[PDB]
Amino acid sequence: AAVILESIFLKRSQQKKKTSPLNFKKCLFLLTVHKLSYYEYDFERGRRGSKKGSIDVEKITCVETVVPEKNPPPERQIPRRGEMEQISIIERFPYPFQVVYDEGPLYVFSPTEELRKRWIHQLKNVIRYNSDLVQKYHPCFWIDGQYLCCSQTAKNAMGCQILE
Ligand SMILES: [Mg+2]
Ligand SMILES: [Zn+2]
Repeated sequence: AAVILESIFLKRSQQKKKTSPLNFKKCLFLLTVHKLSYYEYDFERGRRGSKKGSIDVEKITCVETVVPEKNPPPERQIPRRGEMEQISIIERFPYPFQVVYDEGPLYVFSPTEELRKRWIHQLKNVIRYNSDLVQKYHPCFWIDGQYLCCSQTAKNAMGCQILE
């Protein structure tokens, strides 16, 4: 329908094995009242490329922040306390959040706190009247076959922490 949000974020890809490396991908994210989708970004023409994936807003169960990595690469280092910068806002994505649905959590990294806050508020908005909304979540990432919060090995494992 109408695009509520358009952003370039770092997305962690669907992990292939517990001993296969983590691929991060810079993607164009669109949010409508109906769909949340990622596209390839045509940087040269300044537009969205092929549609990489779409999640029906109704199948979303949860949206929150994630506890950030302990030793992130410079690409995801959270800067010290205290305007925009054209380069750093498409090169540094330090601020993670998770979109939980039927097939586990999708991890997205925002270049700013403000852009992450904006995305979480708007998604919480469009999912409010969902049937399957959950009251528990994993505050930490699912890394190398387990949640780092509760060592649970199922991806769609019940959240180890209750939402406040
Ligand atoms: Mg445009
Ligand atoms: Zn957990």
